Amino acid sequence: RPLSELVERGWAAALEPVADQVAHMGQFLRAEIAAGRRYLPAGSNVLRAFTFPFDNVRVLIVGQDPYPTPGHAVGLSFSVAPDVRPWPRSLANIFDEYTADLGYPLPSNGDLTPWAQRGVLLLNRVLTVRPSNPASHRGKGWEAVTECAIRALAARAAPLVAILWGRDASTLKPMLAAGNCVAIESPHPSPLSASRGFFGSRPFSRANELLVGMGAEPIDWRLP
Ligand SMILES: O=C1CC(=O)NC(=O)N1
Repeated sequence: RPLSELVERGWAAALEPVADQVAHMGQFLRAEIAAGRRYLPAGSNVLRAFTFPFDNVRVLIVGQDPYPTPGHAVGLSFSVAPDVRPWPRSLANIFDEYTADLGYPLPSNGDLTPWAQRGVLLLNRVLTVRPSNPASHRGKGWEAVTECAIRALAARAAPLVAILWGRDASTLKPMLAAGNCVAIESPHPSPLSASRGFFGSRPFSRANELLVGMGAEPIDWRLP
């Protein structure tokens, strides 16, 4: 099943260097189901961030791992289905920093699809997880794929703001040093990290200033 049949053409051209690594992950995920070990998100959502145009990404948000709880992970980092309540704790924290920063009402639901439609790539360093076992798919070979994806967005001769949430900041800043790119970091919005530097980081209106700075359009961050 060639990438072109799983992701947007731009992305498929961007990810040809790791097309094998991608196929190998499909074998891994197949072996996981065979062994009675489901994964999240759903197979159709695993590469979903790369379903929005490679050539339209203005802001890259990089997390760690998909939500480990069944019903949560939808293949856009931090996003959940429109009817999901309560929200996952990372998303609740994000939304509070959202209203602090931008002064907009608390969003209705946790569906971050509007951001994806407006050039925000919602990326996780690792794109699958064993349910109720956080970070369980670290080291399984996603890292090569997300690094090629990040490296490819940086070499793209267009403005990019990277928002590096959590332990992958110092690993990802180097891939993102380029005249057209700025990487801003904070501790992860997860409950244990969020109090020591996520709250008050005002990343959304920082991102916008850096864009307007680079002559590019600001993101409209407004969620219904
Ligand atoms: O809880 C979560 C969900 C996600 O998509 N990305 C993260 O790093 N943390």
